Amino acid sequence: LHKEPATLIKAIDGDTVKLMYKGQPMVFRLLLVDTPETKHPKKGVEKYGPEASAFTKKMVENAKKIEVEFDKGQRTDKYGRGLAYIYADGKMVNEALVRQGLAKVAYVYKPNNTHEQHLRKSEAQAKKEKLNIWS
Repeated sequence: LHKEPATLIKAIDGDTVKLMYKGQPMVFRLLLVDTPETKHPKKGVEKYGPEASAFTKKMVENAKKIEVEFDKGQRTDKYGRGLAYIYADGKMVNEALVRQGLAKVAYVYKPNNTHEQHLRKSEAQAKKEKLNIWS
């Protein structure tokens, strides 16, 4: 896998950010994580939804460099969103959310599962520290 440059357009939610990638605006879904959401009616603004959402936003908005990293499998989901690991100055946003107790590791679909073990290891530590979702 390799990293490629992207430019922030808009953070949309804890798990979704809109970026300029190869000169086209695109919506990106963070691979392998489930954050509580502020969107979609049903549950509405699920608890820790505003917080997961503010974390992703500050993280990408304050970065000097954003990079995207596609995994080995499909690069788009059925809604046309890019499926990627997103990095802000070197730091993986997907892991940071999980490390902070602001996301769980989602259900996994090979072969888009390269950082799966790393993420589960961060999730295990957040649960052991009983942070946010895990308190």
